[PDB]
Amino acid sequence: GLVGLLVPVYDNRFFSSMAQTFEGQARKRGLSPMVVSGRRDPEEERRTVETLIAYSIDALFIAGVTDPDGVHQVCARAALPHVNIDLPGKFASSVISNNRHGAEILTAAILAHAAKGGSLGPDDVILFGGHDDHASRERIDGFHAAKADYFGVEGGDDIEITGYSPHMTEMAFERFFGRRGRLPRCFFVNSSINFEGLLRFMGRHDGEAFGDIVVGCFDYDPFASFLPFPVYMIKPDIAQMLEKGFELLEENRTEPEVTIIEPQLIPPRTALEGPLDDIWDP
Amino acid sequence: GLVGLLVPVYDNRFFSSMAQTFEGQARKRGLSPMVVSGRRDPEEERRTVETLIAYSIDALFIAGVTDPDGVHQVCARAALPHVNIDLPGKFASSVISNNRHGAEILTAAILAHAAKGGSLGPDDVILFGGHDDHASRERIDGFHAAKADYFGVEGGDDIEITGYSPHMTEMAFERFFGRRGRLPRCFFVNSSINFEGLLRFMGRHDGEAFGDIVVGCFDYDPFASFLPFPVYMIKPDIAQMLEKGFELLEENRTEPEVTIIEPQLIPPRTALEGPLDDIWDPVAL
Ligand SMILES: OC[C@@]1(O)OC[C@@H](O)[C@@H](O)[C@H]1O
Ligand SMILES: OC[C@@]1(O)OC[C@@H](O)[C@@H](O)[C@H]1O
Repeated sequence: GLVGLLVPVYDNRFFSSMAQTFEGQARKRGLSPMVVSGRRDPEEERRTVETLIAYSIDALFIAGVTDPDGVHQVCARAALPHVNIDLPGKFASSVISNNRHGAEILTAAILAHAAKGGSLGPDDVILFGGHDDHASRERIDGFHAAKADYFGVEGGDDIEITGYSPHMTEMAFERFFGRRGRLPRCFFVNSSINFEGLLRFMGRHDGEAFGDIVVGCFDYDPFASFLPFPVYMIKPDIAQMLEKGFELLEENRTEPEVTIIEPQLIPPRTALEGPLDDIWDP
Repeated sequence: GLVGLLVPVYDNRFFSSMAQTFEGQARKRGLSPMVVSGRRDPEEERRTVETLIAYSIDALFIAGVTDPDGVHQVCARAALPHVNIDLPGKFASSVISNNRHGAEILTAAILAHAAKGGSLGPDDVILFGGHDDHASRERIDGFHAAKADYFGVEGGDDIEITGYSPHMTEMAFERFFGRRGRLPRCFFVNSSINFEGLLRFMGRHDGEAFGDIVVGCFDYDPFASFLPFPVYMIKPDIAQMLEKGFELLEENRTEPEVTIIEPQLIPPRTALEGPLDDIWDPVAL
């Protein structure tokens, strides 16, 4: 009963939390859980799945792959049950978080917090992110939706196109800080990995107070929650996503179904109880 | 060429970065890397490897397991190449960090930083953590060595014994906050997993002043580095540990050898490059 979870990286705070949740859920099913990395490379993702098929894994969870179709064909040729997690696929059923709604409540929350510091203008509210993923594009849509309702206007240049990688995000923060002289008063970071780019930027500018900023991040991390600026985070319901990923694998419907799970807004300085219960007891 | 890394949990920041480093090195070796968790339970650790053996895994990295010897006996029956990482085992080769020395330099750094705010007394310097773990005992020893050298005295009553668990650590900070009315000016947190307990404690006491603190944590995380209070972190050279872990897998020498890798002290507000390079550049399909 070997079941595999395919993730882009182990180092990611969201995917690392998913792997912990996945292992426990698989353990309760009596399955044996293994995690493999696709390294966000379609060829690597295909080779990794082929290796898992060669080693006779029973089921695969496909989480955050850049190419869902190529992975599906490999699983289909091997007749290996697979469900998409987090990022949708057309051929197989997908369980994903409600990125648009999560971004909307996140943007509304950081807008309300920043406004307590002083009235805002649309040029004050910026998103660092990208169009490469359905989740990322959905996040910009929720972000624009909350801004449009708040300001009553839309269509400003509020998107700083940054790559999921922190280095491109760091350069964006460096570039923005260069013309404006400050960080935006209210800004949205697309991912926890993007958030690392902000820290790289901040480390380069020791001696800057960065006191006027309010930040909203997709993905949750207790350490990021307690950062010296107020940080609002969206925590996806990974457990429900995996629970639906399971049971969807049991079920034989050929028709692909996309199931959307509502995320939860996390206020600043919140340290939540984690998936590891009594694992770290002596 | 399936090569496995066995970790206690996926969620831990040290083990998650280790899995990232392990994935890259294994890929360069032309191996196929996969990670499994032992949940710090000896029976599940052994049962997990037994299953990997049944599926004919080629090599295994044993990282932070509660029962290194029992895992070794399981590997030995299958003649499966294995090296212990981070936590030593007597029967198989181990690559471990220099926990005692890293703890010593960590304590010296936070002592120096805390002292710059005001003279210290030995009761101001506390450690939250400690475990039957070899790393934990070595860390407590390095902590005591640095305190004794600084103060010129020892036998202070400065170790708050907690499991790795955040909840027990949170209770430890809570009890300390009850007696003192504040957090200690200088304290050492054994693990990044313990560190969550400190955040849980702070979250429980919103609007309450904890006092001015300097914190040293073993293990490194960029977010934890940038916490509003100064956090000094020890970063183990995970890349070297795994490189030494490989090739130790290649060698057929029966004799167990423990290789000690020096960790690096990280000052507050430091963001590293990490083990992920180019992975997050856009694919555009
Ligand atoms: O940090 C995790 C992340 O960047 O991964 C890629 C996206 O699918 C989404 O899960 C996002 O949260
Ligand atoms: O979180 C990692 C850690 O705290 O766990 C206990 C030890 O294995 C040691 O590696 C230490 O780094």
